[PDB]
Amino acid sequence: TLNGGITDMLTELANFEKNVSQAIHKYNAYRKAASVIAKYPHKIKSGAEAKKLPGVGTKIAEKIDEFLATGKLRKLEKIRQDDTSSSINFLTRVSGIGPSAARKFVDEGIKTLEDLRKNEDKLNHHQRIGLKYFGDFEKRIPREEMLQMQDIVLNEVKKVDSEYIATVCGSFRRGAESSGDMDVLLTHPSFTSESTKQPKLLHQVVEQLQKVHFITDTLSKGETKFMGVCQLPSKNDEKEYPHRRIDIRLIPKDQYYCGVLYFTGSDIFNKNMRAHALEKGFTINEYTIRPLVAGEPLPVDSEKDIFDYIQWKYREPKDRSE
DNA sequence: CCGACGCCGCATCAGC
DNA sequence: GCTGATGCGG
DNA sequence: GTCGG
Ligand SMILES: Nc1ccn([C@H]2C[C@H](O)[C@@H](COP(=O)(O)OP(=O)(O)OP(=O)(O)O)O2)c(=O)n1
Ligand SMILES: [Ca+2]
Ligand SMILES: [Ca+2]
Repeated sequence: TLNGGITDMLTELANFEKNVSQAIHKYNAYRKAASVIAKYPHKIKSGAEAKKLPGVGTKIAEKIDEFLATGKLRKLEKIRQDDTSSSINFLTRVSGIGPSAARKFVDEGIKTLEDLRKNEDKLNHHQRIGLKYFGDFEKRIPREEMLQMQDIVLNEVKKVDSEYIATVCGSFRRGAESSGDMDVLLTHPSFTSESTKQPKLLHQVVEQLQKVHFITDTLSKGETKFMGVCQLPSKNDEKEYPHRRIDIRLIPKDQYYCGVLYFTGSDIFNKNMRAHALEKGFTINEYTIRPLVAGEPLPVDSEKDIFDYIQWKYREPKDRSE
């Protein structure tokens, strides 16, 4: 939080470019600026000092200059004043509603939560779930709760089949005190890059998590990715825990280290590493690291090996929260 | 100046 | 039905 | 919006 106001300002410009303008690359630009400024270990004294970092260029320089002078950003004060921009922005905070649906909705008269509550009629299933739990999903999850959740997921996965390994990734594996949601990497002997020895491997686990009422809703569900809704059980008389987003990814077992690297993130860490891969002549996805169009996967025994390939020192999870 | 901006699963759509 | 594009979120 | 070449 040394430059919290600067990174906040850049975050919300990024939000605006993603949601309103539908300018995915200006969203990445702004969020890369924000990232590199968030780990800079001095209080930024000027836009000139700021432009010295990679990803801060001329235009963000001038806006950093404006913001320290005055403590605000005209471009943003007027983006907050526009009734249409501020409502499309709000709609995208509903899970399942993005920049396209958000804009379409306001074009139909729909711009408040109340309008959504009246017109669940007009929402696909995901967006209905996103609405249903809109306030819960706005909440963060304390690491203590994450721990209870992980003890449930892992104990229930062991009951299905003992050869399953479940790993919780995301911000939790990076050691954050609070997570936005839960992310579970699953492996099983029967599923490698080479064959799929059994069906329903993901199904069986979700099924069991539904049986004991841990999983409450399904946003989407395929062979290898599950995105749904879970909730901790609560004791007699107590208020109910908030419902929480959960993602399970079944990754072939010999590609664990590429899966856990992907899934540990952060998003911006993933993007910078894969874009640095591209400069060393590689491409990393969540299954393989292949040389460069892609050739054959190179052998991977550990997360560090992926780092060793693109000529990076190893970075423990805790240090990947960019 | 200018390409090129990380990589992908699932849902949905239009075209067939 | 598929295939590819598009949307969305990981 | 930024940047390397
Ligand atoms: N655009 C994205 C989004 C996510 N991920 C990867 C890295 C993330 O860490 C992981 C999980 O997505 P999350 O949104 O849950 O990211 P976090 O766990 O880091 O943040 P939060 O504490 O909000 O849950 O998937 C990615 O590679 N690219
Ligand atoms: Ca998460
Ligand atoms: Ca997640």
